[PDB]
Amino acid sequence: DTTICEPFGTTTIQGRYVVQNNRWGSTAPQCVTATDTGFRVTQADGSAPTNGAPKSYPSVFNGCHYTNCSPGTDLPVRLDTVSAAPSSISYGFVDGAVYNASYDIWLDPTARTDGVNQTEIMIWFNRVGPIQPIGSPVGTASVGGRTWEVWSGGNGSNDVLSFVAPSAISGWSFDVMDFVRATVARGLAENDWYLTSVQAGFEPWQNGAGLAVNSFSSTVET
Amino acid sequence: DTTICEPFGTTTIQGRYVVQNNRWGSTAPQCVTATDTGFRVTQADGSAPTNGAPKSYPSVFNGCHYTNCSPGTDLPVRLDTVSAAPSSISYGFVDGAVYNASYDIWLDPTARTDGVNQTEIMIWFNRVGPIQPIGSPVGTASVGGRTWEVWSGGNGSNDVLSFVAPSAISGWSFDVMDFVRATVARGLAENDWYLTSVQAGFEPWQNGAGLAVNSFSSTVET
Repeated sequence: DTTICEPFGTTTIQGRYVVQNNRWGSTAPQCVTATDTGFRVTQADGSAPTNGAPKSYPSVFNGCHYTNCSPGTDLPVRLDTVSAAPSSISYGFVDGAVYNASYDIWLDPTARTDGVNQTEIMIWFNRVGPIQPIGSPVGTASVGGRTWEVWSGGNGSNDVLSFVAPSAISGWSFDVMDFVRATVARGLAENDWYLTSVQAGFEPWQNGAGLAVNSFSSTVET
Repeated sequence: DTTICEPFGTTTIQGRYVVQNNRWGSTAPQCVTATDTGFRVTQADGSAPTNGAPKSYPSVFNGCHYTNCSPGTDLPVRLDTVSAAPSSISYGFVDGAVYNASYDIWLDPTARTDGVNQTEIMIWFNRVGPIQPIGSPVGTASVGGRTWEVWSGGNGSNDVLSFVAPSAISGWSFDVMDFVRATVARGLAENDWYLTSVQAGFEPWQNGAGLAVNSFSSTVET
């Protein structure tokens, strides 16, 4: 295991994914501990107002996030060359934090390895507390066999389309291209765009220690 | 509950799906009992050689199968009008039968309510015994977040593309359009074809009593 408390510290797991503390929105201590198959939040002090941004987005990812590219990633990859982009996750939840458990999937018109990507897809697997996605609710959508409430809006530097689960999903295996297709269908990407990263972790607003990504996988079939 | 032993007997469940005994390939008694959410095989005598056709395909379906259309089905529906075709299943398996647990998804160029449909997609959720799909193995494919061995061939009256699970899947929720897209990608359908039925059940070669479809759902989002 590797513990990271530096706000912008990262490490690699399984020779392929990057674990990032990513404590961009808080000044109180936060640490993650990378394990063989994922990571756990081992400290997450402080509270951010629930009507604003979260404290951070501790997470694990395949792909390129602001110059940081996981070892041997196939991303960024052009979407029309992808037959499938399967991803799986096992989340560990705890009862005394205000947070969401979410994937952040980034798409762009260029093979972006750095800088803000054009469109962000968010998949909320769990939500505890009076928090809500960026933008406003636009109705439901069936993606991957499950029903989601969809939100769309612009978070500042870019567009964000969120798919929110009705109740907690602690583990799932799915094709990231299903959500990409739903995004293309809403006019926020095109088929010849690039998938630049697939990330999963938590956005905590209050506490967060104990939350974990027990396992994660993300590949691309071309 | 409703018991059906007539070879070609059917009934409806939940006001929307058809349960069919469909004992087309055996002369020995076979009965199914339709329940509130699915059906069970309650008798399935006889054995068919494992290098040939199975005895039958007792199953539940949404759509139109040889003139028999489930109550209020949205099928046949044109594929380019479908945003999603979610389906879910809970299978009950037993240890002394030779069989597969499979979905049969039929596609055609016309809004077919009767007669042989052009292309059949088979999804094998479980396989017990020395049986194999129609045709020959053509490699693997990731569909819906899971990995499948794919087979293709022509069964007599039409083309068949099968996706076989590596080990038993007792319950899953998925989008039938993911498999349709993989079929379109292999040249066995086109995007403006029709989805004419989504069926799930078992193909038994030896015994089969005790096998069940505990629950099934199949809808189309347009």
